[PDB]
Amino acid sequence: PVEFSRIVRDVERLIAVEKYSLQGVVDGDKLLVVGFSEGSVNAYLYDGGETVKLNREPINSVLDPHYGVGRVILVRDVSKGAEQHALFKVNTSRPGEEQRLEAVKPMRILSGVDTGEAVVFTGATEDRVALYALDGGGLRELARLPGFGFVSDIRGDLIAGLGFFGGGRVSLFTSNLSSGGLRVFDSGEGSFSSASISPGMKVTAGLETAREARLVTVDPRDGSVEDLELPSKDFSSYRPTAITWLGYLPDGRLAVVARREGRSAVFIDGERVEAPQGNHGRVVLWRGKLVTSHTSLSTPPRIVSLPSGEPLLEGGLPEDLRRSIAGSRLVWVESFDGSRVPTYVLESGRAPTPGPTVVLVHGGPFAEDSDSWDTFAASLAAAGFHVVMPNYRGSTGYGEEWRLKIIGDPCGGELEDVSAAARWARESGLASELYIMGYSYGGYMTLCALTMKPGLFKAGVAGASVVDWEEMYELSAAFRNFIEQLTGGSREIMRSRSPINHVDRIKEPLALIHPQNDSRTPLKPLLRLMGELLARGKTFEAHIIPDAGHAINTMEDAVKILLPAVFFLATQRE
Amino acid sequence: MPVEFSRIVRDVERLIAVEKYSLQGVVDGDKLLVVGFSEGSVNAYLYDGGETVKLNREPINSVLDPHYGVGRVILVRDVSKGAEQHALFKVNTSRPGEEQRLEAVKPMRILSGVDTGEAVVFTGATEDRVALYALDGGGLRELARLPGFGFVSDIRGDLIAGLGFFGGGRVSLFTSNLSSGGLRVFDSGEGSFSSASISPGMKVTAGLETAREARLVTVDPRDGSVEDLELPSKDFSSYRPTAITWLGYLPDGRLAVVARREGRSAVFIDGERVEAPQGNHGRVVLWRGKLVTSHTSLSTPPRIVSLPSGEPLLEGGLPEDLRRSIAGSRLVWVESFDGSRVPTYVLESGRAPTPGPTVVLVHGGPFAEDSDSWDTFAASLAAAGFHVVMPNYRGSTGYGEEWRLKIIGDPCGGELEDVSAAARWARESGLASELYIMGYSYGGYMTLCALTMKPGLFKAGVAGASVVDWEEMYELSDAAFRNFIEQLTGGSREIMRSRSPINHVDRIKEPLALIHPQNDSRTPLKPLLRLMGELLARGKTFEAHIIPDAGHAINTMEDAVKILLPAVFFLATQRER
Ligand SMILES: [Cl-]
Ligand SMILES: [Cl-]
Ligand SMILES: [Cl-]
Ligand SMILES: [Cl-]
Repeated sequence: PVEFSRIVRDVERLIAVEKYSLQGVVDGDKLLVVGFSEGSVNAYLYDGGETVKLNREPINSVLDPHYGVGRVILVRDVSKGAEQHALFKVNTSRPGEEQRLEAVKPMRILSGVDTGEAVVFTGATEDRVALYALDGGGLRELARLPGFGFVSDIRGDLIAGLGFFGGGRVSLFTSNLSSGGLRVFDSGEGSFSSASISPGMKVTAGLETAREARLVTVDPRDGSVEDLELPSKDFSSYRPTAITWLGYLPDGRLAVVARREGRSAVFIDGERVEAPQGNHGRVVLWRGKLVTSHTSLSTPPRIVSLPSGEPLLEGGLPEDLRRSIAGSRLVWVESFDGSRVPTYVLESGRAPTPGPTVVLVHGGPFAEDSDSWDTFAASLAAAGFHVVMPNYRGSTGYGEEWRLKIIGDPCGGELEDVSAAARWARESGLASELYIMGYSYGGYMTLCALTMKPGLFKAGVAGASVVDWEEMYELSAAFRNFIEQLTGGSREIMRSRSPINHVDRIKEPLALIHPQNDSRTPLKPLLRLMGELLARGKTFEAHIIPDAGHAINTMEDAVKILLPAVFFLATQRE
Repeated sequence: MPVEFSRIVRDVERLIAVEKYSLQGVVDGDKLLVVGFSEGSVNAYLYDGGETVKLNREPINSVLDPHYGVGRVILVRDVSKGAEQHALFKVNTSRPGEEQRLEAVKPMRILSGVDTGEAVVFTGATEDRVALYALDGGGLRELARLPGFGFVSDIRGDLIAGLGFFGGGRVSLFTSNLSSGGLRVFDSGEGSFSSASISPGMKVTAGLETAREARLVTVDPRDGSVEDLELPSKDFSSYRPTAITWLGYLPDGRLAVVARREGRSAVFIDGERVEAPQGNHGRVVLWRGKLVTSHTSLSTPPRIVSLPSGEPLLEGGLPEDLRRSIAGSRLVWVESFDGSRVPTYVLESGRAPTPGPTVVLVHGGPFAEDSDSWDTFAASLAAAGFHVVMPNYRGSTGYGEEWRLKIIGDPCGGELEDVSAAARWARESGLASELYIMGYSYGGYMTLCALTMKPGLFKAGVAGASVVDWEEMYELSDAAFRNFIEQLTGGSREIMRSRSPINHVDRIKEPLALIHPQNDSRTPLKPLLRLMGELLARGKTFEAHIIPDAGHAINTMEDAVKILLPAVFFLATQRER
């Protein structure tokens, strides 16, 4: 019989576990870390096995400090739930004492850096998006931005950042601290992902293309772009597809974190440094040693030392639960047309082999299953399910060709990909029985699978799903454009690939989890689906929830959204 | 401030899992036949000498009443995933766990039955009729068609007696013959029959509930003559019961009666009162010369006890912590809109201050009652930090025929005023700091009835397995349930319409939580989907949980958790508001 209170207890601990991000080095030589829990967030100084809390009430984030600055700028929402933020300064020698920066009116704070002398940030109001500089003599608007924009780095008087200024791409920009203004460097056929200013006052940037990422140097004096050449060739030989973060360390070396196939690697002046398998955040130099953040499908975000990978700060889980979440691995699953589908697998320590296995389908579809911490997948492992996470075609992270294969073919090839992953789990000896679970586009897939491939999965869970493309099309500007694109402008594809037109074929129990009042995934089509299921005597469960937030932060959110799915699946295990 | 979810699940889990027992009879070689909720589902057991043996394999719904000593048991099991199309399965008491399906009986809604050992006699409902059946060597025979829901009470020789809801919410007595069939119906101008058993003299002894009192009568089935029955001890008559729960003749010819007043029952043999544990008792049987009954109370889950010692033969256990979350129970008489006094049980949470969060928990039926009897819902609420108020609105049993029959033709009328008065009482008495409403089946109907007709009374509502639309429900129901809907609404389509909460959604101003088993055929789902469309159309907030492969009669651990947990969670969240 299902141990319900165990599942809720575990889901509780996985939601509560503290999660850490590295922000920089301050106060001479202390780590600045932001720690997150149950969606609640604080700022800490770390040094030598101990933390000190800097803020009082929960915050939203902090600005990027320059190495060594004696203060930290907290960003905090001014109402509870509102886009308007205010800025609060804390001296690192007087933690817990906050001085509100009254010169900055509430607004949506998008990013920022604190040089120690000037606070430079981007913000959005009713009027505009702007770059601002706050110094001792008050607030100045350096520039108005033609879109959402983010400060990456300041060195001397030169400011660099990334802007979403049109054409579907991230462009690079620069400004001056003293004179302001804006210069935009267009990314051409790629997008800039990160930027840092060299001692030579060049902007080094990560340029992501259709295929392989490029490290480039951009001379801000003339807009010239050249591939950057590093003293060690490890980085180039790695052939990354994306660049997560880069920055110059105080001693002038360039730190870069790049990734491919859902895992990242750390490089210093092109030379690779050993790091724990997974994904890494920013790298800082601290008392002569290198420090980064780490996360994986089995490891909540934490701070590690390199190259040992020893944790400095990590949240606590009980011995019991840590052992439920075993290692993650990547496997390349072969699909119907021979194309290989990169699929992350998370093994449960609480399930034998072969054992119950969930194929957990990501939303988007323009998104990626990477080797990074996921409350959903971890909850499944804790409840005694292996989790299989396939990057079906349409996914990001593997080049433009793979992403664009979904166009005109929803519920076609990408379903074969998902189906091949399931097959792979059964025949590899991992799975004794197979389930499917997914949210948004993932829920659409779930319904797509149970209709077009009955007898493949034992049960399905569909969250925030879409049911009928044609009805959705006529009810939706932005989403109508998207639906047109995805279906190749074909009403025949809208109709044939809508699961509500094939309910008749479902042979397996289905669990629907849906928001009561969200215009993005509306409820009306789901009631029709439920009427159809009922009329045809199909087994189904439904949980309809008002006022769900689109991300699992708190225990409340988890209970509404995640818990019923895990319960349902545990009962299907009969 | 934040809802302690893991504590609630744990407590709810234990309160559902605790074993519960019901006494069904005596079989085989002087063995108790017991139905237990145990190991997570409803099962049938033989008890003898401090051990049980499980008779069935997969969970069952119930079993037929065995005659003393028969060598077999008839299991009743839903073969339609909750929709209550039942099939019958025979098990030889010497070969427990081996089931032979009785293929001559097509699936239908089994309402009751008795197994003489030679013939299985039962009542059932299909789409087109309610009937009395006999299954014997000659196959399946339809002894009679019944003009409504009907229940077999007893068989002695060829004579069959039972109770039938054959109109006006009155319960009549009927008889039939095993060999020849047919139907004879005996009405009372004074009241309703509640129970029946055939004497050795081939008279039917019956409990007759009148306006505000009950008593025992003898009915000669050869001429319909009714006489007050004279017992050798006067304890029973001095008790002045208001209702008669059960009666039966034991093998040695003594007459066993269980009668109640004010939500507690007493046991009588040939009129003489027998010491029994305070609460409510079920059937009495004679076993190894001693008397055995079932017992339950607001603090004691259903268990089997020996009388008069009251020593348990079978019971489940609760941890002390759970036991203490129920601080105390009491009966209070709440005054309603018309001066009628509404007997209302109150369960005070040990985990809530006074005044504190209080749920008005409305019982189903409506022909049923909140008594000093175990209630998983109520105990769960007390555990989660809610006082529970349980009003016996008009329509309830346990307080005379007049009180029961006031509901006829007036659903969502007076009985709502009764429920509303109880809520009022809890606030003004100092018990309640805030008020919630929660109910299942007719109780869920009342929840919807309250939130539509009395907005602003409750802070939030939970409606489980609810009635939504009497008309649509009428079209969807089987013979028996269609007849019953007719009776409750006084045959008025105007009442069906005006008293259906779906026609008043516009008036709802409070958060509503809907909980429904998908395959329920007493309270179907289809009208609920429409309600959800109505709520959505009218801009109301609500949450809904639809449970798969379950109908009205929840018989597993898993179904129970999925139906009860969301209710308690919802209410605890409404509290942190
Ligand atoms: Cl790891
Ligand atoms: Cl589990
Ligand atoms: Cl038979
Ligand atoms: Cl009364």
